[PDB]
Amino acid sequence: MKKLTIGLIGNPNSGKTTLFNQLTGSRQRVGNWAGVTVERKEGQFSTTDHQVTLVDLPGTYSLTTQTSLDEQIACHYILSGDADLLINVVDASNLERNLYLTLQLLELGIPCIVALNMLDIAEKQNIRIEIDALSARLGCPVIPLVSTRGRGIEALKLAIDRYKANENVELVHYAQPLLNEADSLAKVMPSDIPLKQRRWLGLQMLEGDIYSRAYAGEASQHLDAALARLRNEMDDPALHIADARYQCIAAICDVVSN
Ligand SMILES: Nc1nc2c(ncn2[C@@H]2O[C@H](COP(=O)(O)OP(=O)(O)O)[C@@H](O)[C@H]2O)c(=O)[nH]1
Repeated sequence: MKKLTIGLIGNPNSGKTTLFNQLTGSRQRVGNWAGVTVERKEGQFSTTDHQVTLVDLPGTYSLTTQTSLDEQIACHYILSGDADLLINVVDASNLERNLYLTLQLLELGIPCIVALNMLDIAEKQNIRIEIDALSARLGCPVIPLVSTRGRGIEALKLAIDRYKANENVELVHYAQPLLNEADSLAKVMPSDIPLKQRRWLGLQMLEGDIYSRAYAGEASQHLDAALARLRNEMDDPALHIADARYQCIAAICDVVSN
């Protein structure tokens, strides 16, 4: 039977293993990622409507590439198109740090559900999150979990059964020239890669990500000239990409967290 395929992704020590184990139980297998010794781990569970294959991905701060294997493994999987959606396990006690990865996933346009974990930890650090406010800004569902107790697991399963395209909201606000160059690069990348993904790959190349150049086909030959123009228009275009992301996250966090 064709199963619904979900990628489980989050920072290290966010409750991803614990969430995975509560969801799949004994119904899991362990192997290795193709051509490396890093453990690949997946399992099974059901919701009301769906039979799910849950693929645990290695913990990572980001999808940007002495960049660990975990990170390239996670990014390569997200970019494959194998998953129908992702569950982004976010540690509510370190929200701003954890949202770097979330934004990366949201800019790629993959259907996403945020599992907001470590809520008790947030609580007793005197922080609470405005959950719908965060959902409104992310353009995707935000489901609160205390996953060691199994709290919100039913609500997470309910959200899987309602999965749909993220709201294509504006997130990071890049200077227009960076967007114009990302688009020029996008235009000449392989036609079968979705547009949002080609535009993401383009911004990553401009930022200095080397792995991304391998997806970009002949965009790779145009990159030096794109960077020549931007250096004439601004100080450190790559730093501007980065600050744009961090401004975005910080502004979200100001409103959502207290
Ligand atoms: N307080 C609390 N602890 C949690 C929660 N989820 C996981 N943990 C614990 O935090 C530690 C790290 O969790 P783990 O699932 O191993 O994280 P992973 O690296 O992302 O796979 C473990 O001891 C878990 O039992 C949660 O929602 N609340």
